[PDB]
Amino acid sequence: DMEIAYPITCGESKAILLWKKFVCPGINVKCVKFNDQLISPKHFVHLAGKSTLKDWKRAIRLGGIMLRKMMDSGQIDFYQHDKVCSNTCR
Ligand SMILES: [Zn+2]
Repeated sequence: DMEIAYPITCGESKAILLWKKFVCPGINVKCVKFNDQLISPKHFVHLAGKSTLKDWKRAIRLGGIMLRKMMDSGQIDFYQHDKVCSNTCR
């Protein structure tokens, strides 16, 4: 079908989050398309220059809002988070 996704940013860098690939705990999961390469949020954040924050969920933004908040709202949280979790996402 279609690849559900969301446009995201980090610093002045733009990328695309493939939502169904966004699986807990997300940090090292290849779910971000950046320059036609599928990479992890940790790598995207590093390349965007925000690794010094030590909080990828706050470094990445969706519509200007910290990804952390969109995740906490339940509207854009990890795919199938209620059943698939590492217990280290918090
Ligand atoms: Zn989790």
